[PDB]
Amino acid sequence: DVSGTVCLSALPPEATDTLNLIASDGPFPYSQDGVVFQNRESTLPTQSYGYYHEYTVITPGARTRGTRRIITGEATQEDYYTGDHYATFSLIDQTC
Repeated sequence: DVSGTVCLSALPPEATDTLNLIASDGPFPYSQDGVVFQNRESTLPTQSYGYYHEYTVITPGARTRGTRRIITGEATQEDYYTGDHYATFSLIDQTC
């Protein structure tokens, strides 16, 4: 299940950075960035393998990738933000 929508401006500034890197198709800071997201738990809508990809949303001070990510969907303007390590997701609205 998706936890509604959220304006880009209401997410950490790093979320905006990640989306800009995605728009330029990288380069990305972490190797895991750009790999396929399997949606193994079916938290997001059911789609074929490869429809989703995951990208890191840097957490200030973290030595690791942290718990924040943006999952892209192949559809136009389809992006999901998770701040709790894939537990919940919110559709990102880049228009606000």
